[PDB]
Amino acid sequence: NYEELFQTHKTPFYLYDFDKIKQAFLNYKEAFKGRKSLICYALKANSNLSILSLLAHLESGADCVSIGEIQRALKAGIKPYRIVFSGVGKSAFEIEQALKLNILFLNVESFMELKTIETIAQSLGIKARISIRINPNIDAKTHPYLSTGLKENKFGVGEKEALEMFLWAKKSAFLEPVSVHFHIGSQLLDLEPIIEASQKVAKIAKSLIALGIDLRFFDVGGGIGVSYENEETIKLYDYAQGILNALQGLDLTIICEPGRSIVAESGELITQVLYEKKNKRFVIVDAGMNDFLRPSLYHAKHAIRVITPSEISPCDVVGPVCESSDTFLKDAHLPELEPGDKIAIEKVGAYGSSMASQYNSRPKLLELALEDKIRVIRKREALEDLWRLEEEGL
Amino acid sequence: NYEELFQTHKTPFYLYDFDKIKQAFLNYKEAFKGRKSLICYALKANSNLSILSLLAHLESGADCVSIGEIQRALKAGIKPYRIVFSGVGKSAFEIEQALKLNILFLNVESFMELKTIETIAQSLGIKARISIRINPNIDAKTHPYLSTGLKENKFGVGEKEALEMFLWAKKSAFLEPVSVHFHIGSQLLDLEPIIEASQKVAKIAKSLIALGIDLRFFDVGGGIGVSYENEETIKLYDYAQGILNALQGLDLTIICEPGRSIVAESGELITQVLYEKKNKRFVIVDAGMNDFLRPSLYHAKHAIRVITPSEISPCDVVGPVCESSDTFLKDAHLPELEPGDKIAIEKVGAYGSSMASQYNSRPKLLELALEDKIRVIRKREALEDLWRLEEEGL
Ligand SMILES: Cc1ncc(COP(=O)(O)O)c(C[NH2+]CCCC[C@H](N)C(=O)O)c1O
Ligand SMILES: Cc1ncc(COP(=O)(O)O)c(C[NH2+]CCCC[C@H](N)C(=O)O)c1O
Repeated sequence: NYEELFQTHKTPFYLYDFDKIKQAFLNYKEAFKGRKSLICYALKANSNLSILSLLAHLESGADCVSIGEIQRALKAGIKPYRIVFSGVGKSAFEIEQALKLNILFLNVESFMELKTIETIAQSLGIKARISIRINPNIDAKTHPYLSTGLKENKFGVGEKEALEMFLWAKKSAFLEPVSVHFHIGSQLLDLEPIIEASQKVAKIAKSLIALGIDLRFFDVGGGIGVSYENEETIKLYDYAQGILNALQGLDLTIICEPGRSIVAESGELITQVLYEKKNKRFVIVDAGMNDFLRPSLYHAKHAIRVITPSEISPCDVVGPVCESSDTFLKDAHLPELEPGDKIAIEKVGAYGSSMASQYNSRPKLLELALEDKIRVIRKREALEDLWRLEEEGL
Repeated sequence: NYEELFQTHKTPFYLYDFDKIKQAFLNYKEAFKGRKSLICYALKANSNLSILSLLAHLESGADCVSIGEIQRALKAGIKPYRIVFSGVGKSAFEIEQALKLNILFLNVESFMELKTIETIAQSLGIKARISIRINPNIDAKTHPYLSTGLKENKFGVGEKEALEMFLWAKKSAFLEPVSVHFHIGSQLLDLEPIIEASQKVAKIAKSLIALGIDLRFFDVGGGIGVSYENEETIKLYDYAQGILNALQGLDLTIICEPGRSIVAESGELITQVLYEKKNKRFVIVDAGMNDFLRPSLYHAKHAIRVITPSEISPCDVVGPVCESSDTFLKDAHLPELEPGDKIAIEKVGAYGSSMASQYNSRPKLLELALEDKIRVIRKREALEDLWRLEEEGL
């Protein structure tokens, strides 16, 4: 169906196959059938208003890390009682705004945050439902930037301090602790660290209840990685089974905060070839690191597939930006290409456009959705949009 | 003067001391007094319309890498005959648009680009002034992402292919080769690799002229680094002296494309403290990697200075974003701080806001200028600006 597409839309652009988002979400809803669970899509992976509306129709929840995300979610149709707010740096304005929006709960990451929420809750005359994120100091075995479960990391808190915080929330007349939460990392290929984390948190949860803390939710976060380089992926059945066994004796609603595993595969970066250059061969395309930062930021490798039917040789697929970090794949192996040919960077649905910038003064890309039925979900940015907010200062 | 500032403006924001931009530019204009030179500020470092207008008043030139940058420069008042367009991925639209704007020249990076420019030039009935970027395969001794002078990199071309391209431009009736160009890297602390590059390119330039190619410009690019961690910096006097000696016998106008060394120091990231968290101590501030990507992308370290007068201990200064890469300084050493205190991240004038994104749905920061006289040079983004272009798809 590519022909009609390239005739009506200029490259480069993000193209999303919506069914895969629906199917991926649905696989999470059924993984936990014999139990009460809540799947909160992590907006950070991709907050496009349209994909959120799709998830909202499937009654998805939302794991937000900012007021901006909470608003996107509400605007897309996600129910406030299915929204959870995490974040080690929530500002008083975000805290206050969250409380007035009646979301499920604020997942606190510091004792000082807990007190800040109490002070605001009290002034608003409401009892804030809150969850406490614990750092189980477990190595998720992943990229350091994507690793968040070690004492080293700024996320959550130790068992000792957690117990102290829960008790404090219990005593407060403006705090209602109702959930325990953890998230050891992202793009995880090993299910063991996850299970080990669930066991440790389940142990403290059992202890928390024995102390009167009335828990109702057990949040495991997200973290399941995708097959970027054809690696084996943690199966949901094995994931859900491991968690249910870790929760023996605890009658709690399980919450999952998957992001990448919901949208990664459904999104592809369609970019056109501009030139071919040569002892090494460089294939210059019109998309750049400003559009897709994963490769440079995490040395990630996404598959590149030629869409235009067409001698194979090694070559670095590079974008137009002035930096050496602006190269999608080193020594990729592709046939000889010519100006205008089209290629697709695979599995860019997560942390693709959500981390894109306008570096080198390049407008944010057009985003298209496929629904059996091509339509635009984000209009391309005009050149003037780049400096719109700088004109009055000129 | 901070008091009035914090009373009228909310953190976090970028604050620019304009004099330092003026002074830094002026130091480049005089480094080459006994010669004809042209200083083309590299927009990529910071394209804010206002700082460009300042430079335009000092009759600065502009080194652009996209049509968006060329337009910013023109709009700020920079003369078209002082604008040079580099880029390994210029699209036909940018090429054509550049030609119609009568800029100084297109600095080509591939033989295929050269032919693309010719085809367009011919259709427009004009003779395109062009420069050819050569890759001298010299190690600038810097961070790999910031290193661009090796055969390994996608920038420029070898001597053999360069000679072939220049001759091709000479024969063409729509191409006028008038300049040689090179840029081995960014944030360079060692002046030797620069000098070695100038010598090699000066040798080929001498050879090019002997073959009838009428050169008028000798472009050395930018690259001079700043003192982020109190290191010694390449002095302009030593830089200009080394270049003049390398150019013995060549009567050519020298062009410099400095970026970082023009605006780095003049810009600071003013951010407020939100919480303090504890065996390690984390200082959570309201600015994040989405606002300043250097630390995560290049493991860069910028100095952090407390602005609020106030026991010193080790601590990681972190932002609010959900990733472990969102930490400004590991084991920094600062006094005990409390919610509301103000700190400034130093030398963020270059590649600061120019690489900023809206990750975690965070609006682009407010940018203020100091001119003896605080005024806004970029209004903060509203929350609705985040999803403005996504509403019609909803
Ligand atoms: C608390 C919390 N919940 C869910 C997630 C999302 O997990 P995932 O998408 O299922 O892995 C997170 C993860 N936060 C950081 C993810 C960084 C990804 C990075 N930009 C990349 O790979 O491009 C979380 O904090
Ligand atoms: C051809 C060309 N001219 C000038 C520069 C600018 O040089 P500088 O600012 O004086 O070093 C460049 C450099 N291009 C890449 C710079 C990447 C910087 C990176 N984002 C960072 O340090 O944050 C050039 O290509």
